[PDB]
Amino acid sequence: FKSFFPKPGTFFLSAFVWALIAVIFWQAGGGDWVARITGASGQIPISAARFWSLDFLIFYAYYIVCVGLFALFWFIYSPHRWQYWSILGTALIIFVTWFLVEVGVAVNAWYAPFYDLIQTALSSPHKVTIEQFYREVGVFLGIALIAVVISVLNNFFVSHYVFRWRTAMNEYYMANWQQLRHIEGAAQRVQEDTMRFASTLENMGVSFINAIMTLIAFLPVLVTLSAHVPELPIIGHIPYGLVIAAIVWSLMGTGLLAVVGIKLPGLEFKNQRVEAAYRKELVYGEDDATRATPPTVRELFSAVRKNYFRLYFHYMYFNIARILYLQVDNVFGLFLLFPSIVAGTITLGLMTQITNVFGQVRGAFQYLINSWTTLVELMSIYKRLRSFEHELD
Amino acid sequence: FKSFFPKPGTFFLSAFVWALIAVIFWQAGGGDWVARITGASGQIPISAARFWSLDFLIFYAYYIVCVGLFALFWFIYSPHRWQYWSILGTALIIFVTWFLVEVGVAVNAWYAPFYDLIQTALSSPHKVTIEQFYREVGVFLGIALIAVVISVLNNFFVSHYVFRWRTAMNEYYMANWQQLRHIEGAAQRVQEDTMRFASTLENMGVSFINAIMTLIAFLPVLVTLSAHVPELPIIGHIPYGLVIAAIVWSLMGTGLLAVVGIKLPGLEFKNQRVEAAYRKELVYGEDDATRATPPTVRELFSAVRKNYFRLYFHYMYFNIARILYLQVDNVFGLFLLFPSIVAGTITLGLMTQITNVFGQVRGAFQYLINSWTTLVELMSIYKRLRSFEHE
Repeated sequence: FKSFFPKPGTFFLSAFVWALIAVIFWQAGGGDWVARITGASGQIPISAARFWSLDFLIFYAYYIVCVGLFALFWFIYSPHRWQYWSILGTALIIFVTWFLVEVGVAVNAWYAPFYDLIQTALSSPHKVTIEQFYREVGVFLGIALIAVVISVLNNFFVSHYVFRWRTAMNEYYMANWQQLRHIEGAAQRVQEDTMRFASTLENMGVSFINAIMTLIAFLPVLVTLSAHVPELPIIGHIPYGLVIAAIVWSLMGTGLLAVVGIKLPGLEFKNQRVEAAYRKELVYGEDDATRATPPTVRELFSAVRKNYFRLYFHYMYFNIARILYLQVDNVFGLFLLFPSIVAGTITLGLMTQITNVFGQVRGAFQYLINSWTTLVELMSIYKRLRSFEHELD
Repeated sequence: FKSFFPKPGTFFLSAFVWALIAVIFWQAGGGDWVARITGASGQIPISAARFWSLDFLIFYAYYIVCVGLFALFWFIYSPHRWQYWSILGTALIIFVTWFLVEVGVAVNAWYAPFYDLIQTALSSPHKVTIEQFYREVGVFLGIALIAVVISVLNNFFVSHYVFRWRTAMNEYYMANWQQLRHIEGAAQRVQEDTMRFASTLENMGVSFINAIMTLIAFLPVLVTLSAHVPELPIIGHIPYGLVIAAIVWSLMGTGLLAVVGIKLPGLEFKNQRVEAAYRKELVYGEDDATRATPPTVRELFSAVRKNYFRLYFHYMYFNIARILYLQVDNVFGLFLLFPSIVAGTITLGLMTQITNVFGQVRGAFQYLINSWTTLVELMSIYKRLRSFEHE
C-alpha cells in the first residue's frame, strides 16, 4: 500500500471525501448548472452515439477536472514514484468500470423499442418488415462494438496496472532484502504473495464498486419504470413499487446470505490453519528422520479431515439459501409485474426492460456473492504480508 | 489415478466402451423395447412430477443395471480399497450431472406455456386472471425445489468424493514417505498438490460432460422446435435449420476461440517457468548471503516482466474474439427467428423456448471456455506430480 499509494491512511480517506463532495455537487446542482452553460438537452439517444453526445462529454470533462484537482493536490503534497499509476491509473479504472455500467444501461434501454417491435410483429403477421429487425440489431451491435473495444482495452490496462502494483511491492521488498532474508517463507511472500495480493485486491475492488455503480445507474431507471407498475401482487399499491421491491430483494437478499454464511469465513480460516500445521510438520520431516512420523501425520490429517468435513456441512446451509435465492430470482422480476401484465398497463418492451434491470443488478451482485471465497483468500494473504513486514520493522 | 481408481489404462477405456454400448443400445432399440414391456406412454409432464414418472423411472433402473454390471465386473476383476468411491461415486456424480441437465430441459419446456400465457394477457387486457400466473409460477417452483435439493446434495457429495481422492493420494504418498522424503518440495506435493489435483480434475471432468450432456439433451429439443422455423435469414430454407445453425454456432464458435488462443497455453507455461526460476533463486538466496545478487534478481524479474507483457498482448486478441462472440451470441438466437417472427409462424413461448435453448447451451459452454485457464493449472499440477513419483 505505502509502496504504491501516497500515504494510504490519508489518501483513501481524502479520495472518499473528495468523491463524495464531487458526487453530491454533481447530483444536486452541478449536473444541471453546467449543462445550462453548455446548452445540453436531456434527449439521450438509445443508439451508440450517446457516448459522445453533449451530456456525456460534459461528464467526461467534469470527471477529468475532479480527478485532475485531486491528482495535482497529491502530486505536490507528497510525490510518489508510482503516483501516475496509483492515482491516475485507478481513476481510469474507476471511470472504465462506470463506462461499462453505462453501456449496460444503454443496452437495457434498447430492450424496450426492440421487444415492442417483436410484440407488434407477433400480434399481426406481415406487419413489421425484416428490415426493421435488421436495423434494430444494428443499433445493438453499435453499442456492442463500443463494449467490445473498451472491455478489451480495460483488461489490458488492468493487467498492466496490477503488474505495476507487483513491481512496486517487489521493489520495496527487494530493497531491504537483507533484513527480510531470514524470514521463513520470504521467497513465497516476495514472489507469490505480491502478485496474488495485487490481483485479488484489485479484482474485488472493481467488483465492489461495479455492484454499487449498477445500483446507482439503475435506480433512476427504475424510478421512471415504476410509473407503469402502480400495483404489486401482495403488498398492494405503493408510491414507489419497483424501486422499493428491487432494493429490498437485492440488498436484503445479499445481506441475508452474508448472515447465513457468517460462520463460513471462520471455518475457512481454521481450514487454512490445520493445512498449514500439516504442511509445517512435513517440512520439518523432510530432513529429520524423527519427524513426520506415521502416528504424528495421522492425527494432523485427521484434524484436516475433521475441519474440512465441518466446512462441507455448514456450507450445505449456505448452498440451500444461495441456490433457493437464485431460483426465485429467476421469476421474481416477472412476479412483480403480474398485476400490470394482467391489467394490460405495460408492453413487452417494458416487461423485458424491467426484467433486464433486475437481471443486470442480479449479475452484478452474483459476482460479489461468488467472490466471498476470494475475500477470505485476500485476508489470508494480507495477514501473511503484514506479518512479513512486521518482522522487517 | 492408480491409487484411487482401478487400473487407469483399462478402467477408463472399459468405462468409455461400456458407456458407448449402453448409449447405443438404449438410443436405438433399448429405450423403446424396455418401455413396451413396462407400458409407459411417451407423454412427459411439464411439471416437476416428470422426474418420478414411468419413463424416468425406467431410465433410473437401466442406469443402475448398467453401472451395476460394470461395477460387479471390476469388483471381481481387480478389487480396490476405494472402489465404492471411484467406481460407484463417479457413476453417482455422472448421473446427478445428467439429472441437473434434465432439470434444465424441464425448465426450458416450461417457458413455452408460460410465455404463451403472457402473450395472451398482453394481447387482451383482463383476459387472463392472476390466478393462472400464480399456478404457472408454482409449477416452476416445484421444479426449482428439486433443482435446489439435488444441487445442494450434489455439492455435498462432490466435495466428499474429492476429499476421498485426496485421502487416497495422501495415503499412497505417506506410505512411501521415506523414499519421497528427499524430493525437493515434497511437502507441497503431498499436501497442496493432492487436493488441487483432485479438485481441479473433478471440476473440469464434470464441466466437460455437462457441456456434452447439455448439447445431447437439447438436440432432440431443437429437432422438434425446428419444425416451426422453416426459413432462416440469410441461407433461406434448409432442413433442420435450427439444429444446424445451433451446432455450427456453438461447436465451431467454441472451436474457433480455441484456435485463436492456441498460443495462450504455451505462454502461460512459460510464465510459470520464469516465476519458478525467480522463486528458485530467492529460495537459494534465503540462506546464502552472496547469491542474493541484486543484479541477478534484476534480470530474473525482467524475464518475468517480458513474458507477462507478452501474455497480456496475446490475450488481447483472445479478448477481442471472446467478447465479440459473447455480444453476438446475445442476439444470434433472435436473429435466426426473424423470418419466423415477421411471418407470424411462432408464438412468444416458442420464441422464448428456442432462445432459452441457445442460452442454456451457451451457459454450459461458457463454463468450459472460462475454464481454459483451469486446464493449464491441471497440466502444471500433473507434471509436478508425475515427476514426483518418477524418482
